[PDB]
Amino acid sequence: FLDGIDKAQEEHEKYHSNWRAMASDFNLPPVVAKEIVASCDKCQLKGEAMHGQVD
Amino acid sequence: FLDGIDKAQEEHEKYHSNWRAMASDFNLPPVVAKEIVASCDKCQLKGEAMHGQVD
Ligand SMILES: [Zn+2]
Ligand SMILES: [Zn+2]
Repeated sequence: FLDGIDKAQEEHEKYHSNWRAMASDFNLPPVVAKEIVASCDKCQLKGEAMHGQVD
Repeated sequence: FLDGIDKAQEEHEKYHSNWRAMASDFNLPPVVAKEIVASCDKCQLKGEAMHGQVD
């Protein structure tokens, strides 16, 4: 569980975009791969949340 | 993994807000509990994403 995530966790590269590849590389069910996406803010949120303010 | 999520998965009640309680109830590491939060859109996104449009 946590140990698999530590080795799987790395820089936000192309592997982060395709979480399915990581699950196959470690042969783990999408459950562990999805958690990494949830922890990585870049992989979780796509566009910006609020528009901020109008200048 | 997936089987634990099916039993853990339910309606968005108070348990969904406190994911730590669910992990203790099933004695599973925050990894499985976090995945449920990532899958449940209500638990994942807090406020609204884009402001939509200005009327
Ligand atoms: Zn990432
Ligand atoms: Zn929920």
